[PDB]
Amino acid sequence: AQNPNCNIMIFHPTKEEFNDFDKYIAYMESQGAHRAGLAKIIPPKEWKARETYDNISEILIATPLQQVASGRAGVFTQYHKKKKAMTVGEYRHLANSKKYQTPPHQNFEDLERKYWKNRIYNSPIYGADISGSLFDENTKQWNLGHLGTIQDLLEKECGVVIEGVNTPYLYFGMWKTTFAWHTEDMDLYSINYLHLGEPKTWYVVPPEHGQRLERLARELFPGSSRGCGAFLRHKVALISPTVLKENGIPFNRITQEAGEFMVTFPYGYHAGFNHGFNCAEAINFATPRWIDYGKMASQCSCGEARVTFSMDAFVRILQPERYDLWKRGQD
Ligand SMILES: O=C(O)CNC(=O)C(=O)O
Ligand SMILES: [Mg+2]
Ligand code: NI
Ligand SMILES: [Zn+2]
Repeated sequence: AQNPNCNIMIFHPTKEEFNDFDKYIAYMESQGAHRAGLAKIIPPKEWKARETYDNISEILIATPLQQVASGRAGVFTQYHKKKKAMTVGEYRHLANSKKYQTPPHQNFEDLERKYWKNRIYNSPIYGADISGSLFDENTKQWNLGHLGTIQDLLEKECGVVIEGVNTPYLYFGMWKTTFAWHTEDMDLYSINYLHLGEPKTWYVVPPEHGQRLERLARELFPGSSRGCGAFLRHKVALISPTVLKENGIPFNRITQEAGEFMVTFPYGYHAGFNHGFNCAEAINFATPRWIDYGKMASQCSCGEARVTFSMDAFVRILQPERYDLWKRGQD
């Protein structure tokens, strides 16, 4: 068995290997990358996502979100308070202000220590889930707006034609912006490209150990767990590496820098934080190996998780018994 300790693997494809996306994901899995739940892909030196980032300031962040925390430093929830619209140029100036900017630090480990000590005492503002793309249309390799769609994969594997579309999303971050513990909708893959700016630190639990994280979460968030049998779908709960280690939960960590891709694998729980002003692009995708995970994915039916149009069909075809209850949650 490849990668039996479930370590995060880092890949350096050549320009020739970067042509065929599906083939390279299958290669990484042949080497055991999915056992970690997360992999890093450094593009070949010949590749670029676009020519420059000099002209992005007029993108609108229609609904910036202030991430307000409750709890203790290592075990907290966050809620998202909606703020007034602002452009990317306005948000960058905000991120760089004395109130929000990254503090002085020695290295990524010192910054990580400062994040976990102090996150709860601040409320950073995140531009999230903004439909769009920063890949140039002429970038042919690993262009996250030109991937094969999940609806087409389900049709190729299972023969059933379904409605829905699959497009990328942009994220604009600042120091302390936080992504809560979660798996993807329908336990899909994700791919994330850090276009510019400061790094993103990730934490991940191997898929084979995901139920250990769920059991700890039910212990640490006992009201939330009574409210919903899949409350991590709400994307609000944070648990620090120190708390995970104290409770014996297997996990790994890695820092993504500008110009790098990360892939999350089906049922790989992940969480993390931004180091300073940055912009990322991400999208979900599927492979044949995903289908069995889609069929088994938990679902929130309490009403909180509320998701895209295209998840309807995935539930309807892969999880017909759950469909009626899940759809009541959506309506
Ligand atoms: O970058 C972020 O805020 C969150 N992204 C992801 O969870 C992802 O790519 O799966
Ligand atoms: Mg612009
Ligand atoms: Ni994710
Ligand atoms: Zn719920």
